[PDB]
Amino acid sequence: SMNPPPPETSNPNKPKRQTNQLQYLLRVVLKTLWKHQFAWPFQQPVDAVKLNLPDYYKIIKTPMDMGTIKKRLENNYYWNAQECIQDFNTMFTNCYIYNKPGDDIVLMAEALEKLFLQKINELPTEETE
Ligand SMILES: *C[C@@H](O)c1ccc(Cn2cc(-c3c(C)noc3C)ccc2=O)cc1
Repeated sequence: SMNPPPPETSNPNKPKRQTNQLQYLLRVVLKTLWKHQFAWPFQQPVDAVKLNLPDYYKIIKTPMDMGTIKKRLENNYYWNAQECIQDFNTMFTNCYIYNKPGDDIVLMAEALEKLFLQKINELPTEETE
């Protein structure tokens, strides 16, 4: 079995920006989630080879994880905060699609998504450079 290449965290041609909102995503939102006791399964791409999940990447065609998001924010990969928010949403969605509702990993993801949504209500209202 093989894993796919992970999602890119840098791209030489993609315009880069640091916005007030992107800075709040790094300094607050991701800080809270990264350090939470439920974060660790989500800190790196799903390793389908080590987990013995040969169907994972047959079912999940848009992978995403918090390690990728952290590297994207540190590399100033994004133009806007909505791209980052979309990545968190993808990560949660993937967990809910692959696993059975009420598996422990799903309940953990639900708890992190609830926390995520709480924190992103405190984003600066207007995105500015
Ligand atoms: C929340 C905690 O109880 C727990 C449960 C299960 C695992 C096992 N596991 C699962 C994954 C995984 C992800 C992130 N998405 O689909 C799966 C199957 C990854 C690593 C891992 O050890 C960990 C913690």
